[PDB]
Amino acid sequence: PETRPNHTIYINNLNEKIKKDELKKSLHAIFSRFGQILDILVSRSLKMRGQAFVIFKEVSSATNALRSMQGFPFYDKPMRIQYAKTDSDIIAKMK
RNA sequence: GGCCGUGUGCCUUGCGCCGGGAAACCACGCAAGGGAUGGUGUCAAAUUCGGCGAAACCUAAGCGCCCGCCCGGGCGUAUGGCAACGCCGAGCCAAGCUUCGCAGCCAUUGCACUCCGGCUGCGAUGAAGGUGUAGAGACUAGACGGCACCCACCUAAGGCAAACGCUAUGGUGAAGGCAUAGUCCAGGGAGUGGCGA
Ligand SMILES: [K+]
Ligand SMILES: [K+]
Ligand SMILES: [K+]
Ligand SMILES: [K+]
Ligand SMILES: [K+]
Ligand SMILES: [K+]
Ligand SMILES: [Mg+2]
Ligand SMILES: [Mg+2]
Ligand SMILES: [Mg+2]
Ligand SMILES: [Mg+2]
Ligand SMILES: [Mg+2]
Ligand SMILES: [Mg+2]
Ligand SMILES: [Mg+2]
Ligand SMILES: [Mg+2]
Ligand SMILES: [Mg+2]
Ligand SMILES: [Mg+2]
Ligand SMILES: [Mg+2]
Ligand SMILES: [Mg+2]
Repeated sequence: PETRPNHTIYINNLNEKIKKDELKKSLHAIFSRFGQILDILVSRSLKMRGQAFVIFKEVSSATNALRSMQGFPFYDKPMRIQYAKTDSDIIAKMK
């Protein structure tokens, strides 16, 4: 079910009524204690809606977030988590 | 209401002729004429403040000329006017179109890094157009207007076709809304008084 580890995590199955500006705040409290968040990519577009990308400094931050926050009911919806299949544009330039 | 004339707008035609266009054919200049100008639905709101320009036409203060000079007059003239109409600067506005948020139904389970799915609904912005521009003015409706679409003719870039060729998203179907069709309210027909020459 889970692919190979990454700096960023893929999140799906979310309530699409919430705005772009509001949803970025909710993640900066629950996941910020698992490790410091560099940047959050969220879009409401048809291809990118109900999806979020959370960038950590180290892999261990996301690996525990994968287990401890698995199936977390978010806005009355079961939140799924997978690893991102590609590195971020800011992350890849540092590696 | 009719007939003639001047001006300005208009189309047809002929001429010129550069500019746009792939072509049809638009745009520009002028002369002459008035034979010819497609259809249904749609939307009715803003309708303000200020500025620039105008032909014929009406008139003759100044000036010029003349009546041999003066007293008078005459003759020309707009630089005075009316006004068909050409327009700028700002504000504003129905529906349709561009974009932009905010709700509402509807689809959607989607791996990004640059924004971006459909609608009906409000609320806003942007472009076109309208208003400003009626006899001082107030209303009402359509259209000769904004929008959508249809019909005829003409072209064929692009797309289609192996091919004679097919096809509008491109042209033609005038202007009049500086009040058009109407209803009151002017003005004149019809008086008195300024200002003016
Ligand atoms: K006439
Ligand atoms: K030419
Ligand atoms: K204007
Ligand atoms: K008008
Ligand atoms: K062709
Ligand atoms: K057409
Ligand atoms: Mg005629
Ligand atoms: Mg009204
Ligand atoms: Mg004298
Ligand atoms: Mg004299
Ligand atoms: Mg005269
Ligand atoms: Mg004059
Ligand atoms: Mg005015
Ligand atoms: Mg008129
Ligand atoms: Mg008008
Ligand atoms: Mg008039
Ligand atoms: Mg009338
Ligand atoms: Mg009188």
